[PDB]
Amino acid sequence: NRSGDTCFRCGGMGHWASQCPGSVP
Ligand SMILES: [Zn+2]
Repeated sequence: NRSGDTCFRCGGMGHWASQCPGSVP
C-alpha cells in the first residue's frame, strides 16, 4: 500500500506472505 509490501508468496500485495488466503480456497 504505502510501502513496497509485495507479497512474494501469493504474488499479490498489501499483506505479508504469512497471511495469504489458502485455508479455504
Ligand atoms: Zn500473500
